[PDB]
Amino acid sequence: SATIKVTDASFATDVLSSNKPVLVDFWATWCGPSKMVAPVLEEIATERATDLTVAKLDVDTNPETARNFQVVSIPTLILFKDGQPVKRIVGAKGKAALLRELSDVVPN
Ligand SMILES: *C1=CC(=O)C=C[C@]1(O)c1nc2ccccc2s1
Repeated sequence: SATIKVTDASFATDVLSSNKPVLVDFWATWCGPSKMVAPVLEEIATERATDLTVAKLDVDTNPETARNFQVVSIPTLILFKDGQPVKRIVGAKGKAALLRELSDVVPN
């Protein structure tokens, strides 16, 4: 997987301080509908690798990070730019739709 896995511990280096925008997928190990977005994210990570990084955070095992960023529904996607959560996406989408939301902030 072109996507990366992040934790509470790794979040600051992996996501926050990244000079490249990161799309973070807040998901649950025990939620099946929350895993539906994974393949699409995988396609995106490979296809748009120069423009964007894709990260996956398991809210089940990293509760504080999920709470700090105020994730209320799963799956949730938050785009991080220069350390800030600049974009929040709820309701799982198709690829074209997801890419359209992201284009406002990401080139290509
Ligand atoms: C709720 C209950 C469940 O059994 C699986 C995970 C969940 O948190 C979610 N359910 C849905 C259903 C539709 C879309 C998204 C989610 S998350």
